[PDB]
Amino acid sequence: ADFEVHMLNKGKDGAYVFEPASLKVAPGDTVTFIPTDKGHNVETIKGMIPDGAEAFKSKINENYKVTFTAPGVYGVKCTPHYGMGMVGVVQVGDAPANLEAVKGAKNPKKAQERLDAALAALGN
Ligand SMILES: [Cu+2]
Repeated sequence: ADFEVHMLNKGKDGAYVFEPASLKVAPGDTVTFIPTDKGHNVETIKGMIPDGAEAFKSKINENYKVTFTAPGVYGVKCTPHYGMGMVGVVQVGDAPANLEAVKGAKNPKKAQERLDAALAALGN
């Protein structure tokens, strides 16, 4: 199944957001990160991807489709706006096994606030 996450200057959660900021998908599903506003990218956060995955990094303004295969929780960031909390969480599968590793990953304060909230939104 194919899902879409927008990269926005403004959304329901404030400035510089992925919308939705939390998304649960099945293994083998895809997510397209859409440059609805310009100036953003999407890339893997360090320490917030499960074993079996591959890190990725899109270019600014690239409409970027990722197939998520390895079960677990994934943090993603926009590099331009990481410091502003432009992050998202994709959960692949149920009962993610890498929660404690991803909760311990270090992030800018605004990013950590948003990640903690997305994780809790997901019931983690
Ligand atoms: Cu951005």
